[PDB]
Amino acid sequence: PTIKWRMQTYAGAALAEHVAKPAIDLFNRIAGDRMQIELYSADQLVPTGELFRAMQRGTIDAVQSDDDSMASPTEVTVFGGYFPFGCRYSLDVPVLFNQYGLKEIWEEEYAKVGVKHVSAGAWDPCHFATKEPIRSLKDLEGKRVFTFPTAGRFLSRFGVVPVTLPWEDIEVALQTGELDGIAWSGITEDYTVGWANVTNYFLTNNISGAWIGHFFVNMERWEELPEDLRLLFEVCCEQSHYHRQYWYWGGEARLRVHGDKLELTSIPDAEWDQVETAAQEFWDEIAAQSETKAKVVEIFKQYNADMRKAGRPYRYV
Amino acid sequence: PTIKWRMQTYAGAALAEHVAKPAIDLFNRIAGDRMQIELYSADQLVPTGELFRAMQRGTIDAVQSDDDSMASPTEVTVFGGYFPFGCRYSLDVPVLFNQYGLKEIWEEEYAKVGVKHVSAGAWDPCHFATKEPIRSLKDLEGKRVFTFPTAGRFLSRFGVVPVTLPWEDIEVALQTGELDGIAWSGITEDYTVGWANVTNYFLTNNISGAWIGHFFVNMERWEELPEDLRLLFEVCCEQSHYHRQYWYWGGEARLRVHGDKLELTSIPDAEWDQVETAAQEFWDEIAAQSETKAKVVEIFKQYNADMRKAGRPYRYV
Ligand SMILES: [Cl-]
Ligand SMILES: [Cl-]
Ligand SMILES: [Cl-]
Ligand SMILES: [Cl-]
Repeated sequence: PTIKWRMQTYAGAALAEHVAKPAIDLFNRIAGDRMQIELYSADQLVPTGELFRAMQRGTIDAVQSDDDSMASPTEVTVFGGYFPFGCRYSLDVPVLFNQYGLKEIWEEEYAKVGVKHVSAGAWDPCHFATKEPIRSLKDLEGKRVFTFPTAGRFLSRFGVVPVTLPWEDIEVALQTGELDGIAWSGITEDYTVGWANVTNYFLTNNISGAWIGHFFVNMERWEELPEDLRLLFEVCCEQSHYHRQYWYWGGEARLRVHGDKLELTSIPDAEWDQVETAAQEFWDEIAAQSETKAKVVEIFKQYNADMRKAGRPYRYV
Repeated sequence: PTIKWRMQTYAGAALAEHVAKPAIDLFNRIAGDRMQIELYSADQLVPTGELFRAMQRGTIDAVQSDDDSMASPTEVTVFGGYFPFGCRYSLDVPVLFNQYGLKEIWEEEYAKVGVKHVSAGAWDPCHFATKEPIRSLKDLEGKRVFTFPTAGRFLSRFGVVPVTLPWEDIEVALQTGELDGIAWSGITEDYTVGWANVTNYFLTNNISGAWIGHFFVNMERWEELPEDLRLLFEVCCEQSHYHRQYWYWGGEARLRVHGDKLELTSIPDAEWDQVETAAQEFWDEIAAQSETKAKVVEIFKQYNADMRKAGRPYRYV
């Protein structure tokens, strides 16, 4: 009766407005006095590095986040966030989860550690936005960029310096100067949250077509929920995912074409091919670490092979 | 329950299981004794020819359908269903509606005739599935196929003969030869509903990347709803749309590569480019017909032009 939840999202305040608040506001309107979810933004109740354990322990009831930034202690953590070159398209994320087995794997992994994986979804592609233009691979060398831990470990091979700072602190460090840029998002977020005002260039070669994140709930709180509220929560979370699917699909194209705050640059395809090749090596290193990681890597490899065989509009030649 | 709705969908029973039933079942579980929606499938309560009017006058409370097969008395009827070459990608539909102004046009057009447009969504691409192989444009000539009214008028220019029959009758009509084929769906539906069992070939060149359909409600029933149920319905409808986004994204690729009931054929691009060029002339014929059709055609043109400008993963050279 009149359940009180607190949810903390990975998103900063200006971003939470678009990626979590609408669905939480809708849930609250529908649920009324039965249940209310208070939404907190990046690092607000607890820092990122404490977020997973805060939810596990029950201090925070729910989380919207990728696995990677919060360093969940699971075998699938390295696949959340921006797994290099994993998904070309945002719709690949719900398909992988619902049709190629990733939902059952995430559920088992998180249940082991006292957490309910409610649902996964796609967000945006991962692009470099920077103060200085990137026109070759060597231009990546030395760059301090805000990114995710696993994508950052991959990017380090090209001389990139992956920096993690709290999200709310980024804008200024771009304006100057502990950061040279960002590899945390695509162009829709860049314009929306103000990062485009303090960077100058946008590299069109992404290192992922779609971020993977999720809604999680403390398992005890999850099993306490009445059926009707559990279903309501699940449906509002899917609505949140659906909204992001079209928000990003529309935003990336429109802002690339009509945005005047970032100048587009590109690295030639022949040159960028080295990055893609390196990512396959990186996948193999991950697969070697455990049987679960090997299983997931094989699913990504198989899926991408099947896209090539399916052809248009999944893949073109 | 206190509020009782009947919804009729365009989809036959075996199709409704996938494109409407899940979300309506969820709605009913969450709403309980407050409101229930009974879902009826193709032509059950009234024939397709009477569907719009039955909703307008309140015989039926709600409809899931495209504009075109229903022949709604609006200026946007010809854009529903399969508007030839309008949308390369399913996510183009919610983007056009939420970000390029189609939602407001549809709301207005339908309000004039006493119907609430709740939400638009994408379904599947439009492909030929036939008893005999199509490997050239000439192979289309004289083919009697089940399609949508507007797409059929377009295809008529290539000698296709559009035939209209009730959905539940299509399977037997294919078995007996009353139909040479279908151009009503993609491969996911073909396999799911049994049509693949009574046809032999699937043509890879589509004439639309995404069917446009909607949920509609009789305006009086809509205004009678308490706000919380209005919201619950809208959210469950968006969940229905989300489900279709990933159901078709996954199904089209998987069945093309792994299905065994239909043999793939292709028309060479140079040949098929004739069909794409013809479609642009078709759009111009539609624009000639009213100010609102001209407005909508221009939106489709601008959207597709900006897709080309944006580049990957929207368009590939
Ligand atoms: Cl949201
Ligand atoms: Cl999921
Ligand atoms: Cl559904
Ligand atoms: Cl809409």
